[PDB]
Amino acid sequence: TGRPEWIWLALGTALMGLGTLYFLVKGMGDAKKFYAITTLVPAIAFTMYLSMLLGYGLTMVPFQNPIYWARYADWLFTTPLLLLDLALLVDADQGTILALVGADGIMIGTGLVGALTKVYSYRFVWWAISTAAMLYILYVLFFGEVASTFKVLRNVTVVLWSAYPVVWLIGSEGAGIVPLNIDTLLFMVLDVSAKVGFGLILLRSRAIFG
Amino acid sequence: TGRPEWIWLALGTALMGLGTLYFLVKGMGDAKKFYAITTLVPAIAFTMYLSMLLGYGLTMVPFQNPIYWARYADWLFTTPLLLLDLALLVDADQGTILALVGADGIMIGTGLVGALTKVYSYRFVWWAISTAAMLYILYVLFFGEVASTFKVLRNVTVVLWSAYPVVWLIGSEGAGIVPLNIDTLLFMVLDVSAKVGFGLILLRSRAIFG
Amino acid sequence: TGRPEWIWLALGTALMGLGTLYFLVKGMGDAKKFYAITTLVPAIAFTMYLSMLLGYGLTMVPFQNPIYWARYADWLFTTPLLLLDLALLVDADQGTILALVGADGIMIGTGLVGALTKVYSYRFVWWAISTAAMLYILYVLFFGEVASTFKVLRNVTVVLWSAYPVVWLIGSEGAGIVPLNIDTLLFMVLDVSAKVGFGLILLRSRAIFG
Ligand SMILES: *C/C=C(C)/C=C/C=C(C)/C=C/C1=C(C)CCCC1(C)C
Ligand SMILES: *C/C=C(C)/C=C/C=C(C)/C=C/C1=C(C)CCCC1(C)C
Ligand SMILES: *C/C=C(C)/C=C/C=C(C)/C=C/C1=C(C)CCCC1(C)C
Repeated sequence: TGRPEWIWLALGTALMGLGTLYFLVKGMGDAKKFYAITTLVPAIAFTMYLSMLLGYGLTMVPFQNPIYWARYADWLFTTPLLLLDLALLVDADQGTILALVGADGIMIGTGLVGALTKVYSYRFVWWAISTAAMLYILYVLFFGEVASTFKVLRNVTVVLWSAYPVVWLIGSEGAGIVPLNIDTLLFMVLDVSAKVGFGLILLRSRAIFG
Repeated sequence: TGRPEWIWLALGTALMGLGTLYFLVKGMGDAKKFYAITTLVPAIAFTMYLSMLLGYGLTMVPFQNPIYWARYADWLFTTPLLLLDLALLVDADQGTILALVGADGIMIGTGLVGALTKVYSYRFVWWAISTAAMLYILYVLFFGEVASTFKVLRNVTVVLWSAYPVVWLIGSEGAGIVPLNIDTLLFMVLDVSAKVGFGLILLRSRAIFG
Repeated sequence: TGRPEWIWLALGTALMGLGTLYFLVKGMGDAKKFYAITTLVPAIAFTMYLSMLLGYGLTMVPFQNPIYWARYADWLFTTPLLLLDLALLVDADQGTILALVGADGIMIGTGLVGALTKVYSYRFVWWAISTAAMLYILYVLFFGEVASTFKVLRNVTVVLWSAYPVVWLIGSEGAGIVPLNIDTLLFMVLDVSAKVGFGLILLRSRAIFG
């Protein structure tokens, strides 16, 4: 298309598409639970990447800046599902799952608001609050066979989720240090790893079984 | 009102209104669970039909085409609740419920996107993806007293849910073969049967009891 | 800011901010569950109050009337969480929780629609329907150590939730008897009490423990 970042968006679409199908066929045939959640994640990401590529999930924000809003719609559902996998994995109580999913909702809802805000400076305010929520989620993940995989995914989550605020911050969504074309690439590479990459470790693992 | 399809919208409102109340009084007095879910469904449909009739749930989409977006808001909640009844009925695991509700969310979210897309051809793309999700839900319903009712509702679901993609496809939302006035009528007749019609079979049945 | 009601919005922000933190530190360290839900509530309210104050959660509605839509986004999540605390407290079945949360969703969704409607008279129609849903929730709360606290919070809920329809009705959202500046103050005072005020009674109580 007429947009440089189309190929990354096309790439995200295919890669997320391929993973859903792969996860879909592997799942035939707790494990069920883990397959259910883990397949939904790239499946949802797949529709939002397609929406971004076709231009539906793109809007213009004055502060006129092109903002792909559709990833927040993605992240609103797929990140709590990712937390649930982890939660599942270690039999998290309902208190902690609730806490996590709530902070997650706050993390993404405020990121969206930051994304769509029309006063430049206020954007970072929302960035920080959202970061605070991320840091709480990461904190819960750390302080409160299976315990081996969990440590893996937890490390993966930490390294991958901590990259998003940075990319948004320096990217076209934030201070505009790095152009849209490049922050779209970074998000795609994070997203494929955080979801497809995350999925294979979990799903290729016997930790998911009773 | 100045719109031909007002009477179908008025009709949906009343019929969905009447059912909520009927379900509401019958429910006094697992069964509770089945009454809770089953009454919410026309209750929600009732507010969205009212919203369409008063014109709040109507918008214009260039590709300028009048689109009733409010039914997606309806379907986003009422179709997963319908799946839950079924799930309930056969003690579905949490894996399968999750799978179903996720594909359902994808089914409606993509339908909405198709509904609001401004490139004609892309609309059908979203139609197909949404159809794919429907076909997966229908597949789960089939392959994985009470077992008698369930077969009934399952047949009902299959016959009624399979009609929606067709009406959207040939209707004013899709190729525009059939005018808005008529696709509004078809959706109303499907909606009343899928919810009120569905509700009576389930609720007049002893399968709902322990 | 240039808006009279900024100070109430600033006040809501701080007070809701302070409560989240307070609840956050107290929670370290069923109880977990009660802390999880109860801290999320002002935490969410905190972001929406901030959004209103910075102007993101404010819009203009013709019928041109300034409408703070962001509180519905707040109430959509925080009021069902408040109901859940109560539900928790008395071991409500899943049927009743579902019923309550569904009517709650209807209560707020219709209030929002009323809030955004462009035909003056229709607004009250949506007001009434939303009120009907409130009255059903209040009805469930009444007709179907711990039983002592519960009665307290239930009384509190009843007195505080019943005030919202009145303020909306006479306020700038409704008939415009009382100016925006004043209905913003009333909502803030209700919100802080319904959430922070509600939280302390519950959280300072041993009813939350096994
Ligand atoms: C499947 C997609 C994933 C795992 C996305 C995760 C995204 C985040 C951890 C988001 C973080 C952000 C902040 C904490 C600050 C504001 C910018 C965000 C929303 C990118
Ligand atoms: C209470 C309302 C019900 C049962 C509605 C169900 C609607 C569907 C099964 C929707 C299907 C659609 C597709 C699968 C393709 C795109 C068009 C839709 C959204 C009508
Ligand atoms: C944390 C905020 C709370 C407890 C808000 C509760 C708000 C309501 C009980 C809302 C009620 C309303 C009606 C029943 C009629 C229409 C106007 C509303 C939405 C304010």
